[PDB]
Amino acid sequence: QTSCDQWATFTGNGYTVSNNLWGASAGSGFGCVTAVSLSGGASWHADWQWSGGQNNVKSYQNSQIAIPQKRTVNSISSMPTTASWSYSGSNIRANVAYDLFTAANPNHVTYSGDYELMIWLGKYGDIGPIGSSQGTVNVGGQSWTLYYGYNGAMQVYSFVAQTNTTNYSGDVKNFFNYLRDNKGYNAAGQYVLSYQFGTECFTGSGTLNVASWTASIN
Ligand SMILES: *[C@@H]1O[C@H](CO)[C@@H](O)[C@H](O)[C@H]1NC(C)=O
Repeated sequence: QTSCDQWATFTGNGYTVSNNLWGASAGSGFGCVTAVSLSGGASWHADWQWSGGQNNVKSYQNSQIAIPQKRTVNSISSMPTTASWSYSGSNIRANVAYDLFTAANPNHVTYSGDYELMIWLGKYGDIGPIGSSQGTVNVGGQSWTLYYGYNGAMQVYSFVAQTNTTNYSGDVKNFFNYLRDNKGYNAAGQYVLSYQFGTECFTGSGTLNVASWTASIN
């Protein structure tokens, strides 16, 4: 269904579609989300317009999966996902990104973590991820610009596609592994707290169509 309410949510079959206009107060405009299907994955689209607050995120419209039992990264065998999306509109300053928190305590709050992992399939405008570039890295047979920095106590690793990746098939475990193997990341001791995919919107007019998004933790 459709709603333009700041905190609108639609749930079903382990999947949840959320408007999540958490920063709306930082700007002027609106955000509407439509959950088209929640069967065999999530199918949804977000329509929005924002002005003002140039460098502040207005929303993170997204789809995510439930994680009833938290497990360590190393204990998980695979975190497969697929995303099929397109973006249209004008003056778009926004991304298309996976977001995941991990923490050493499985019972940690799920709205923050010790680490934040982001995978930016899309990047529109001059927006930039947290921290600074670490250079190019190969993950899952695709090249990414890896960023690292702190956002408070939390360390954020953002893998940014070098071209907008509108049809994606991947395994988030490959990203945790890269961090494990090259950046001293404690996959042994970190629990996956969240698993979300959406669009951080700053300013402009945009329509994100997510034809399909799937995700699981096995
Ligand atoms: C995504 O596409 C937009 C609009 O064509 C472009 O300006 C931006 O450079 C692209 N980003 C990436 C990561 O290729």
